[PDB]
Amino acid sequence: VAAKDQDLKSRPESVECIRYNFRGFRWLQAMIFAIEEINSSPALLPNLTLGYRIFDTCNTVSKALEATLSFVAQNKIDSLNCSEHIPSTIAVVGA
Amino acid sequence: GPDQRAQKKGDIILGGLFPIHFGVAAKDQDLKSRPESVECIRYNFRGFRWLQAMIFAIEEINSSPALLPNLTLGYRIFDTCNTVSKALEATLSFVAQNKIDSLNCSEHIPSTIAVVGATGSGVSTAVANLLGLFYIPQVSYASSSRLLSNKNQFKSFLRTIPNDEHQATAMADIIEYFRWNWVGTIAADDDYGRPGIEKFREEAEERDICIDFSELISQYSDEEEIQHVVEVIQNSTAKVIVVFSSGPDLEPLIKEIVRRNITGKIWLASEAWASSSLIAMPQYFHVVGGTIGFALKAGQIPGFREFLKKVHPRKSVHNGFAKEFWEETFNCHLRPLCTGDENISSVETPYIDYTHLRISYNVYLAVYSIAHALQDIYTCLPGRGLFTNGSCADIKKVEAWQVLKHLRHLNFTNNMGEQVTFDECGDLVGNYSIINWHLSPEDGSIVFKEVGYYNVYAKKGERLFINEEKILWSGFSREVPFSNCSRDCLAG
Ligand SMILES: *[C@@H]1O[C@H](CO)[C@@H](O[C@@H]2O[C@H](CO)[C@@H](O)[C@H](O)[C@H]2NC(C)=O)[C@H](O)[C@H]1NC(C)=O
Ligand SMILES: *[C@@H]1O[C@H](CO)[C@@H](O[C@@H]2O[C@H](CO)[C@@H](O)[C@H](O)[C@H]2NC(C)=O)[C@H](O)[C@H]1NC(C)=O
Ligand SMILES: O=C(O)[C@@H]1Cc2c([nH]c3ccccc23)CN1
Ligand SMILES: *[C@@H]1O[C@H](CO)[C@@H](O)[C@H](O)[C@H]1NC(C)=O
Ligand SMILES: *[C@@H]1O[C@H](CO)[C@@H](O)[C@H](O)[C@H]1NC(C)=O
Ligand SMILES: *[C@@H]1O[C@H](CO)[C@@H](O)[C@H](O)[C@H]1NC(C)=O
Ligand SMILES: [Ca+2]
Ligand SMILES: [Ca+2]
Repeated sequence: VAAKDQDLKSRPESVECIRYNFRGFRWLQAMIFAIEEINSSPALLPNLTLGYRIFDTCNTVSKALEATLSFVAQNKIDSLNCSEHIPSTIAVVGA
Repeated sequence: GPDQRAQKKGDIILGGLFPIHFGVAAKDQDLKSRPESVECIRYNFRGFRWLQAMIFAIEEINSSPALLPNLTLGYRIFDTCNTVSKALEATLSFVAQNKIDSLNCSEHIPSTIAVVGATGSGVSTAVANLLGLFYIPQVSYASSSRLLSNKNQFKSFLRTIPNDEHQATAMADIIEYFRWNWVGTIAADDDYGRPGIEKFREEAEERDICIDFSELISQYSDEEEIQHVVEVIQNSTAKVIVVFSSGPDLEPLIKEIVRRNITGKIWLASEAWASSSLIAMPQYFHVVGGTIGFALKAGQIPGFREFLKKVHPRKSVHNGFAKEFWEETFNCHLRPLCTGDENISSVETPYIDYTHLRISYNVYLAVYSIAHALQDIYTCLPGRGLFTNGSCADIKKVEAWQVLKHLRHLNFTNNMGEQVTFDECGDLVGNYSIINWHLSPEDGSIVFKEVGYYNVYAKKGERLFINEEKILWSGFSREVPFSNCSRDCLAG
C-alpha cells in the first residue's frame, strides 16, 4: 500500500496499493481456470455451477479483513442480529 | 450481540471486554451436527472486579460537572473468556454501524466511540485489527506484548500498562545480580510469552548467561507435551527457571510438577502469574514457594471498595453479570435457593479479598483517558484545533477518529497527582515492584512480600534494587542457592 501516513486531521480515506504483482494475477487466473475446468467437466459435480468472488489483499491485513467481512455478511446478519441478495460463500482460497 | 452483557444507555457509548470467565469448555467439535455455541466454565472474580472498576469510573465521571457536563456516558460491556472467538463476536457487535456503512437497517444501532480491552495479547491483537479497520480507539489495561507497539498494523491501539521489554531486561539483571549463569526458560505459546522470552534470551546472551532448555506450554496442552516439559526440567541441573506465562496457561504444568513433587527450583515469575490465584495456593508451596516475581504500581481509587460491596442480583439491573456472580459466590441457585440477603463479606473470594489495585487502576485510567480526550474535544477554542484549518470537532457529533486524534495528543493529570501521556507507540512507562512468595503463619495462605523494585527511569545497570535480607529462598532458606553449571576453578 501507499505509505502516506495519516495525521487524522481529516476523515481517513482508503489506502492505495502501489506496485503491480503479476505473479498474484497468474495465481488468480489459476483459480478461475480451475473453476471453469470443473464447471465444464461433467465427471465432477454435474448439473451444478461454481461461482466466485475474488478480492485483492495487497499483502495488507486491512484489505483482506474488508474482503472477509464481505464474505461473512449473511452469517454476520444471522449471528449479530435483510435482503437475500447476499451470496453465501462455501469456502475461501487464501491468503 | 452476545447475551449476559452489561449495558447502560447514554449520550456517548464506551465498549468493554473483560474476562468474566477463565476459559471456555473443551468439548471437541466432531462436526457430525451443526456447531453450537461454546460455554465458559470457571468464574473469574478478578475480571468482575475490573468490570466493576470500569463501571465505577463511568459513574464517577457522570457525577462530576468538572468532566463532560451536559453529556452522559454509556457502556456496553461483554465477556471474552480469554478466547478470541467470544471477543470477536463482541467486536462485531461493536462495529455494526461502521461495518454496515463500509460494506453497504435499524438506526437505533448504538455506535461505540471507544473500547476498553482486552486482557490477553492475542485477543487484543484480533480486536485491534477489527477496530483499526474503522479507526475506533482501543485502550487496553492488561495487554503488554511488544507486538502491539507496531503502529503500521495497529493504528488505534493504546495502553495504560507498560511494555514487556523492561521486564525481560529486569529478569536478566536479577539473574546477573545473584551470580547465576545456568538457567532454564519456559514460556506460553502465545503473543505474550514468545516475544518476552526472546527478549530475555537476547539480554541473557548479552550478560554472559547460558540457558539449558527452552520449552513452550499452553493451557490446552496434552499429556505428552506436559511430560516432555517435566522430563526436560527434571533432567536439567539448573534450579532457576524463567517463566513468561499467564495463570491459566501455566496451571497444568505446575499441577504435574506437584504430582511428581519436584522441589528445589527457583521460579522467576512475570506480571501475569506473579499474583495469580491459580498458581498461588498453599497446596503447591513445596514447589512454587519462594517465587520471585514482578508487580505493577498500585493505585488509589477512593470509594471503590464501598461500591464493590453494593453488588446485588436484583438492585444492579444494568450489570447482567451480577446474578452469576451471586450464584458462584454463595453456591446458590436463583444448590440452595438464593435469598438475596447475604453479605459478600461472608464468602472469601478474589472479588473483595485484595491488597493493591494495579490492573483495576489501569481500567480506571483508561476510562479517564477517554473522558479527558472527550473533554478536550468539548473545551476547544474555535481558533486553534487539531483538525483541518484548526477547527474543532462537534461534541454532539463526535466521531471515533477524532477521539483517536485527541488521545494521540493527550496530557492529563491523575487523581494521585501524576502526568498521563502516551508515546508514539501509544505506550505508557511505569516502575516495577519485586515480590517474593512467603507462607502465611496464621491462615496458611500465600503472602506477597515486596523485596525490591525496578526503576525504569534510571540508567542501565542501576535500575534494579533488591533487599536479599527479605528474600526466603524456597520459602524457608536464607542461603542463596547455587545455579552454575560447573564449580568455579580454584587457583593453580
Ligand atoms: C557463577 O558464575 C558466574 C559467572 O558469570 C560467577 O560470577 C563471576 O564471579 C567472578 C568472581 O569474582 C567475578 O570476577 C565476575 O565478575 C562474576 N561475573 C558475573 C557476576 O557476571 C559466579 O561467581 C559463579 N558463582 C559461583 C557460586 O561459583
Ligand atoms: C519509581 O521508583 C523510584 C524509587 O522508589 C522513584 O524515585 C523516587 O522518587 C521519590 C519522589 O517520588 C524521591 O523522593 C526518591 O528520592 C526517588 N528515589 C530514587 C530516585 O532512587 C520513582 O519516582 C518511581 N517512579 C514513578 C513513581 O513513576
Ligand atoms: O499481554 C498479556 O497477555 C498479559 C496478561 C496479563 C498481564 N498481567 C495480568 C494479570 C492478570 C491476568 C492477566 C494478565 C500482562 N499482560
Ligand atoms: C531424561 O533422561 C532420561 C535418562 O537418560 C531419558 O530416558 C529421558 O528421555 C530424558 N528426558 C528428555 C526430555 O530428554
Ligand atoms: C515432597 O517432597 C518433600 C521433600 O522431601 C517432602 O518434604 C514432602 O513431604 C513431599 N510431599 C509429598 C506429598 O510427597
Ligand atoms: C504534560 O503537561 C505537564 C504539565 O502539567 C508538563 O509538565 C509535561 O511536560 C507535559 N508532558 C508532555 C509529554 O507534553
Ligand atoms: Ca482476554
Ligand atoms: Ca488471577
